[PDB]
Amino acid sequence: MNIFEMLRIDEGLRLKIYKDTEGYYTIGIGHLLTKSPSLNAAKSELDKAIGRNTNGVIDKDEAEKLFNQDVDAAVRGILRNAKLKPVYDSLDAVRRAALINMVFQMGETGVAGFTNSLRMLQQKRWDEAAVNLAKSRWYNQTPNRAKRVITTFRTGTWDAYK
Ligand SMILES: [Cl-]
Ligand SMILES: [Cl-]
Repeated sequence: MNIFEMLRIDEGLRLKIYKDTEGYYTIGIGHLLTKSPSLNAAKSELDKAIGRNTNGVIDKDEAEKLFNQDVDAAVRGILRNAKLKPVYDSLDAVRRAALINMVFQMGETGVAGFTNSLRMLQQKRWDEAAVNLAKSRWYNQTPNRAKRVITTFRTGTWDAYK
């Protein structure tokens, strides 16, 4: 298992614009298009992102290309973030995947806001961090996905995904 396979399990793959769990216009592998309510603003962003007139639909390769950029952007965002970088540096390879996952889903800013949990992760207090991470809107909104990520942080194994 690796970060790509993990996020592909968590986000799925859709070749037509869809709305995410929060109601936003998305396409491919969790690629957020816009927070605007307009399908047109969504189609425009999509065409901008792909470099072609898509009429809201893309092929698998296009989906995967966006996905590669997003994972890359995620990792680089973590490494440029003064609050996140130290956490990441401290972690083993599996747990690093868990943090990248959170950042892909909720952006750097959002994760950077989990002050207490980040400190607990840094100190390698697994059980405590797992309990703290569960007291969040995130967990209440996407309980199944949150549980998988959290289990990954607690255990440091890919069990939740097997
Ligand atoms: Cl883009
Ligand atoms: Cl969920």
